Amino acid sequence: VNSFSGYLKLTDNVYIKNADIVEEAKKVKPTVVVNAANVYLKHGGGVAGALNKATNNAMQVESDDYIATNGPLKVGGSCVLSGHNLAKHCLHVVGPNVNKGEDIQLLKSAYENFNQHEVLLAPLLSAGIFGADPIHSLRVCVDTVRTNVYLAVFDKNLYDKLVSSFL
Ligand SMILES: C[C@H](CCN1CCOC1=O)Nc1ncnc2[nH]cc(Br)c12
Ligand SMILES: [Cl-]
Repeated sequence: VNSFSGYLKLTDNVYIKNADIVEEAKKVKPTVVVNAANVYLKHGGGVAGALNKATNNAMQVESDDYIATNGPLKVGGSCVLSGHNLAKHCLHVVGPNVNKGEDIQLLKSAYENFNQHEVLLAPLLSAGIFGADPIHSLRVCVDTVRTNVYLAVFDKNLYDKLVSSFL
């Protein structure tokens, strides 16, 4: 039993809730919160901008040091950094940005990173300002992640659309 409350159980291991991931993280303090990152860990907007703002820019400061040492991530890749005041750890995962023409097949590779963690609070990768189809992102998540994933979706109309169309 875990502290996640109010989720709709989609499958044996995937759960969904209409909520801001930032608020879910503040309430639950999960072991792992997933950030919808880009390769440079420039947390300007979307989930990343919101998570970083909630850390008072500490996430960005840590991320800039990470990039200075290690260089950019790969599309489809990830790194584990601090969760600051939101979680124990933040798993920064880079889903393809469709608006930049990045290969959508890399979305499966992105979700594979979740399998390295037994339980995660996560957003829909490549959705929102990343430009991909959110129904597709949820499908890839369910068909790729085998560990226990709690998906927080902020937009209510999207959440309703995701539930009503789920197979
Ligand atoms: C990944 C999705 C994208 C779809 N969108 C756009 C606005 O609401 C949505 O659900 N974004 C989020 N998901 C969960 N919590 C969030 N907090 C802040 C945002 Br952005 C966010
Ligand atoms: Cl977004």
